Amino acid sequence: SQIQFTRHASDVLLNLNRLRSRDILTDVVIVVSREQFRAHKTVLMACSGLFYSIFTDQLKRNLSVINLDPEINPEGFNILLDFMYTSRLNLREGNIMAVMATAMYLQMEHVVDTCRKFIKAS
Amino acid sequence: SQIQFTRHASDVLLNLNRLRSRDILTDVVIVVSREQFRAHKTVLMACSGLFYSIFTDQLKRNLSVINLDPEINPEGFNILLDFMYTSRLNLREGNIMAVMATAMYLQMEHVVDTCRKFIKAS
Ligand SMILES: O=C(Cn1ccc2c(=O)[nH]c(N3CCC(Cc4ccccc4)CC3)nc21)Nc1ccncc1Cl
Ligand SMILES: O=C(Cn1ccc2c(=O)[nH]c(N3CCC(Cc4ccccc4)CC3)nc21)Nc1ccncc1Cl
Repeated sequence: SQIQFTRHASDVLLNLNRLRSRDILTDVVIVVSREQFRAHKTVLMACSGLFYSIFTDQLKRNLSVINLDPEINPEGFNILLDFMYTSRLNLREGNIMAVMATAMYLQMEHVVDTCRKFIKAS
Repeated sequence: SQIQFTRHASDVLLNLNRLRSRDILTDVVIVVSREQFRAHKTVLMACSGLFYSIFTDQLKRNLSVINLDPEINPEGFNILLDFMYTSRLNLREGNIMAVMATAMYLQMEHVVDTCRKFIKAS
């Protein structure tokens, strides 16, 4: 009973990543050792179980700075952060493990599973 | 060189609409005559030329209340607001005009064009 716009969701995600590229309405900085990454809490909740659980919590929802455990690999987080904003996963042999272990910490179950299927295909 | 996750963008949009259904991280109320609608500015910028232009403007970006012209049809705005959050357009013969004229006011060019193709198919 309703017309489906099959590329609207990808169009929207492209525009959210535009806004993040320009720092418009970003509302948190993620400290990953020496790196910082600004983002929209909503987009992070929408992609990670770690961030969903942190920010649904009234006690932590209005945080503007999140410090990840300094054991997180910054490249792995950047590749996953970009995945969140583009729906594209840069998996190389060269960083599969770092990405997997970072996607587990971030409670990104489907991405972790894709990494398991990635291993097999090696 | 990158694995494409073909439903990630739709999954994300579903979660943003969950958050809107629960009022998590909503940051504006849209007054349309007697109706109010809470939403995420980012999602509205990502879908409407009116809201993009209002909120990219540093002078208006931190508005928490937008009052639309009381000539806007509230049903038409609700159908378009829901489209923004689901990628589904409820076009009926019964409200095509109201939706079209509301999508023009909101600078939603593709939706307006779909309404023109909708007319033809009548
Ligand atoms: O789904 C995401 C974000 N995302 C994406 C993948 C993924 C993942 O693999 N795991 C989780 N978890 C957090 C909540 C989970 C189940 C749950 C659902 C509802 C209430 C309690 C628990 C378990 C772990 N989140 C994930 N966000 C989201 C979820 C629900 N409603 C709105 C949004 Cl925005
Ligand atoms: O595209 C949307 C939101 N959206 C969705 C459809 C649609 C539409 O049909 N028209 C406009 N207009 C606003 C800006 C337009 C061109 C422009 C682009 C860049 C700079 C100046 C002008 C003309 C009218 N927006 C639209 N948002 C968005 C756009 C760009 N970057 C980030 C985001 Cl979030």
